[PDB]
Amino acid sequence: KGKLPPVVSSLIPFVGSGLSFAGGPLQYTTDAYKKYGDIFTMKVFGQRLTFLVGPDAHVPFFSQGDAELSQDEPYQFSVPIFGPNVVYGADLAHRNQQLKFIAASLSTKALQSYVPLIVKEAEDFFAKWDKSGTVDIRDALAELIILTASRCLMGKEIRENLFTEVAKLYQTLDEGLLPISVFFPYLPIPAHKRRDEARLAMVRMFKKIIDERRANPEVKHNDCLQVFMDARYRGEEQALNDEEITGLMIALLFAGQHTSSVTGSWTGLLLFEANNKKKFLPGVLEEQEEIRKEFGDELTMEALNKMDKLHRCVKEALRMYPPLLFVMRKVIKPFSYKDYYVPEGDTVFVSPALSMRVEEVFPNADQYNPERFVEEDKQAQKYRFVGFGAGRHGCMGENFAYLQIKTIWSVLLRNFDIELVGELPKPDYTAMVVGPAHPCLLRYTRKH
Amino acid sequence: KGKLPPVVSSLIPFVGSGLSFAGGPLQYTTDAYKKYGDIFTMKVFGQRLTFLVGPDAHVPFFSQGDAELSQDEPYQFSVPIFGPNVVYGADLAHRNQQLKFIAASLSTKALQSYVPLIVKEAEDFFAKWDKSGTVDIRDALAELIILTASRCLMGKEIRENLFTEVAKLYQTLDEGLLPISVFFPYLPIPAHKRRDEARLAMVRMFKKIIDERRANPEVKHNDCLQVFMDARYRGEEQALNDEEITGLMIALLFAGQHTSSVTGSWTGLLLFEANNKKKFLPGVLEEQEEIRKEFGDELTMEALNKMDKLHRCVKEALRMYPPLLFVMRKVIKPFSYKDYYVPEGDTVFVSPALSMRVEEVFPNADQYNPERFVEEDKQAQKYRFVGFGAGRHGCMGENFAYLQIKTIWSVLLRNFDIELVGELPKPDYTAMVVGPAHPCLLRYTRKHH
Ligand code: HEM
Ligand code: HEM
Repeated sequence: KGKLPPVVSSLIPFVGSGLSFAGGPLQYTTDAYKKYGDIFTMKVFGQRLTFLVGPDAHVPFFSQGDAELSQDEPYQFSVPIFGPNVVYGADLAHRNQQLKFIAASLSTKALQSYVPLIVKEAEDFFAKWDKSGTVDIRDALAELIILTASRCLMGKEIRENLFTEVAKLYQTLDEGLLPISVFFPYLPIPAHKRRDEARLAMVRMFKKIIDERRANPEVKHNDCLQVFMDARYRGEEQALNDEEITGLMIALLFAGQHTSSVTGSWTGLLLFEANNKKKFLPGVLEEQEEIRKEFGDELTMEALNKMDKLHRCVKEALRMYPPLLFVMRKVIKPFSYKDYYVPEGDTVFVSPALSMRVEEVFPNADQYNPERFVEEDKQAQKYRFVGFGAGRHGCMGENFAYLQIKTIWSVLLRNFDIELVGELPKPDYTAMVVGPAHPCLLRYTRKH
Repeated sequence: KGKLPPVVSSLIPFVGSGLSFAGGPLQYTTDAYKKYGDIFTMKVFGQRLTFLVGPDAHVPFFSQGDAELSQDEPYQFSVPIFGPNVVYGADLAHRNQQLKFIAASLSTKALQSYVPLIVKEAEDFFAKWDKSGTVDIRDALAELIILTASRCLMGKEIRENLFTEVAKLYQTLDEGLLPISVFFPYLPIPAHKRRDEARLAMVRMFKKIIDERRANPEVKHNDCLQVFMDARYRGEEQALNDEEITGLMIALLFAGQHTSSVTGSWTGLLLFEANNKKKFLPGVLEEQEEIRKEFGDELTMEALNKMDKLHRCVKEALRMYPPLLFVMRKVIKPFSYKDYYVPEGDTVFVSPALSMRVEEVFPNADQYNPERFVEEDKQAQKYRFVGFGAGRHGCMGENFAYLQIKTIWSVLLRNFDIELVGELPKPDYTAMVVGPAHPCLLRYTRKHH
């Protein structure tokens, strides 16, 4: 008699990425780990989500590669943000090489350039503070780091002229990453129109700067933008076009900003708390002076590399409040772990947050002890500390992140003396990148 | 194979309520309407999502009742917000009775009492403003409407003693409603732990106010709290307990606030855009002049209800940028509409946004024309305008809303010259309730003479 109305589409989105926007179920999963042990599963919309906790369990996740574990489906939200044929928009062939061009742009050689530029940038930034006040370091370090990134990662042109422009465009891309945007990246909604618009505006800006530089081999430049122009595929008359270069710029910002920003923020919020400051700031300050004795007052990479106690405080911030809570992969080729079997199609997760609160790995995991890392430096077992992931897809910007954040905090330890305003912040689980919840306040007093 | 590891949870939640937190996909749904006509289905994770567009299609949605269409599944997320055995946390027996008390709290009789309170609050609020400047109208009216609502709904005591406390308790409860919260409302995450604590806190506070009123029993209070204290279920005639009354309060706050505050904001942002002001402000003012001349400078019920041209400026805001984008039901019993059959278990949507952009109903749909309702109000055909739903579960607050927004824009119009700053805001689809996007700014200057 009467028919069904027309079906327009049948959509079955990848559920995994929803954990980044589930509002921080670190509670619910710590329970599950403590009842069922280091491997366990959750069915949601008929999609198996298997979790891997602590070192042993990590091994299948981090030790395997692209034939066995896929990054494509979890990171598919990033394709329209960076553009087509860029990282997770490019076929495997092209992507592995595109990572090589990033790896080059952040190699030790490359950072040697950036360290003077990162140092000036921050010494100038922190000059403008008064003799006194109170300030939200999260907003502070966010400004600073976006500055520092434009200088190092986008060259001198964009930095000193067009920062405001680039800062707003980035802000629009970031504002185009709603919770829907991980399940339907291409859904036509105003936020995604605004996103795609700002992305093209970023390419425009970047064509001008490339073309200006196309005309003038008269200079060679010491920044990522140059590295991306000098990069070529295997054999190919294919160099990297304007869209592609821009993409990798945007991905360097998207990975760069928030993670370094919040970790920098957490580093200081934990150190200048009352109990922590008594126990750990003397260690840290002696070190800044002992570094001054030998190397001088200018911060160089040689000197930043010797700040072990400061490093350990950053790393302890990172251990306790990791900024990315879950890294994930779709299983292309099943594996075994202890008794268990993990099928094709599963989505495996490792949670830095969760794994670095395991007691048999990190004694007193609920408490701030940066000095715990003098013993970790003796353990040879892999995948104990996984804030920066590991294996072949682990964090390429790790040293950058440590240099940026140690520079920031060195310059603040030299010039100012600092106390935390009231209670330590609890983490804000709204956004994809977890940071301390505003307002995150630090009293600064100078010293002549 | 080998041993599958411990599955600790298998869940398939109700997918439909996720459309409320989907970035405002009106584009997509409208592409689908224009291609497939006025009834069509999308599947997400297999679940059928059937949409009904325009007035013919609206009939199966609004004309049926609780036997045929269910509100349980789509409003599931709201249970932990209001509390247990409250509204969608209660069975139909107890729910429709609850809805019947709520209706008493919003009747023509009750509003007669409230309008003096609504007016006083508004005049005092705009009396604090400087000679001139710039205000964010939505921030502004959201503050006024919460103040006004605590007076009228929660009563004398709460408003003039511990406003700051309920306001931040409401803020917590609003903050425990994340996109994850529609799919999994009892997930133990900090935001839900903080929500549950704030709900319980509001009980405790309302136990205080209730017990002190009961020990002083001979006192008339004109407020929703009184009505709910005097309400009794059928047969047994048990009094509503402390947490049930608190629940009904929270539910009225969660209905009243954002929808009125955004609509009120739109009412003024549209009216004062340069073209729309040139075209339509003359008549609003001219209306206000004649009301004063006839009624005196007081704002009573009678004088507001005579404000037909302003009422249309608000009704038109609502037609174009309605705050609730989708109302939905779960089909208990199949039904036929023209050629078609919608089955048991489908989820049916009507989108006030979509359905009031349909040209065959609203000529020049994408155009600001308050005076369209001179003609449009004389239409015999039901379910044409649907900003407030209709039928069994249409908005019981329709009149409070218009009274509150008309009161607001009366005070503003009589006391200031107003201008819009730069671009008319595009709406923001990143909260559940949809409003104009910040910064949404009006320039003001008090009337000189
Ligand atoms: C505290 C700061 C940071 C943290 C915690 C962090 C964390 C991580 C993690 C966990 C991964 C692995 C993702 C996965 O395999 O699924 C990763 C990958 C990566 N990170 Fe970071 N990161 C930080 C800073 C940076 C910075 C500053 C940059 C660049 C300027 C950067 C660039 C990258 C890149 C390119 C990868 C991709 C590696 C690949 O897929 O081969 N990161 N990061
Ligand atoms: C501009 C302001 C408002 C708009 C646009 C609006 C819109 C709506 C809509 C569309 C519905 C139908 C929901 C459905 O069918 O599932 C509804 C129901 C309702 N509204 Fe409103 N509303 C507004 C103001 C208010 C206010 C101020 C209150 C109370 C103080 C209120 C209380 C209710 C109640 C109790 C219902 C439920 C009817 C039921 O389930 O039987 N509304 N509203």
